Amino acid sequence: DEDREWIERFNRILIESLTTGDEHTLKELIDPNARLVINGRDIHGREEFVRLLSEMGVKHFHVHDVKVVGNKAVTRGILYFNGREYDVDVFTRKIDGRWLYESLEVK
Repeated sequence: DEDREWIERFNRILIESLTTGDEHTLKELIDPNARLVINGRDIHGREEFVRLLSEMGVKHFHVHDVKVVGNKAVTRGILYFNGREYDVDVFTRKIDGRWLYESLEVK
């Protein structure tokens, strides 16, 4: 699906931007009020979102599937880091022809 391919394209930009600390692109990629969900707790703000995801050292972000609903999407995928696989849900919204990251939950 075109929707899955676009999420994958933005995922590649996201992981590279996190790896290199490209703050300008991260600010364009991630909603300022983004939420990171770790062990069921919502952690609020793009600052902590970036800090904690950068700390993880994500080596690859694989998309399992994508469901688009209007201007929003929920993606199930796998983050690879610490030599382990972590299931994640990723929520995005459409903005000016881009996907913006709104929340990510590590299962």
